[PDB]
Amino acid sequence: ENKHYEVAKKCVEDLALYLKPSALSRPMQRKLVTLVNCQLVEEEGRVRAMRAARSLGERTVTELILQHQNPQQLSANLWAAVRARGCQFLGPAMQEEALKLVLLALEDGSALSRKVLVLFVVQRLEPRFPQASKTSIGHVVQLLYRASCFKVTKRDEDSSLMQLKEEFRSYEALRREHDAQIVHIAMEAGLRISPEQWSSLLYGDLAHKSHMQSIIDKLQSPESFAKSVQELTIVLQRTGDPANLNRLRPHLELLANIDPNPDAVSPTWEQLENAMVAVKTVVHGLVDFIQNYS
Repeated sequence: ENKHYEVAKKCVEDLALYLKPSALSRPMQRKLVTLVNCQLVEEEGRVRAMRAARSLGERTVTELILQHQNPQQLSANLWAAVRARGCQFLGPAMQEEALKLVLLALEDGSALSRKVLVLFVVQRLEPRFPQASKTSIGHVVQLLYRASCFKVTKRDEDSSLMQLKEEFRSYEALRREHDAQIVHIAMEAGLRISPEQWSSLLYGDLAHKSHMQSIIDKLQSPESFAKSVQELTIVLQRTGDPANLNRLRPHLELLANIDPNPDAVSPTWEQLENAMVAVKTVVHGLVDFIQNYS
């Protein structure tokens, strides 16, 4: 006898059919299960469902953006940005040894002109890595300078001398500020990159997600659902949108306007119905788009 409840329940059952008693990613599975378990005859269940739907929606936007993202074009863009600010990243093994060699020189509180510091490193990097040039090592040093690792002392008729600050005289402290500056460069160039891409880019493995997450939390605020939809819009403007993903926009906007905060007003049946319809439409879209286009 309740049209709204029937459409809504109908929408949820339909989405349940994506669950194997692997059409979706595991995140989507987790979040879908949450919505499906919601009891729409109770208020605490209608509320929890509005929250679930927003989550599914925000995630859908994310996977769509990720689908358009080429990691080979993305990394070239990272290093271009780095080089455009005078710095370099020589690749996981090489940077490691170089930062260590910097550390080795200045740990004790030694003070060396930039030129003297570069030579020190390059000399000791020769055996394991002969492609090292005074210019490349220079840029690694400029990287550390940009991250404000050095205390520097002016002199007349002779070179300025550089010391590491007390607080960076360890590889943990040094690598952390180093890694942070390369993120800060990513942000300046307008590149959202994920702890897993980062871990892969700087160390060459998936084992530094946690370390990297900690920095991004410190340097960046997470992007609202709203700003993500705007992000996808632009991509779609640039591609021309042959799958008509832009048809999902009304629905994503509806979902993003759901107030997730816990002081929020419970939904009306209408609002609930519209939300379930919206999330159904969006999720179906994601699946169809992945199944039909690369």
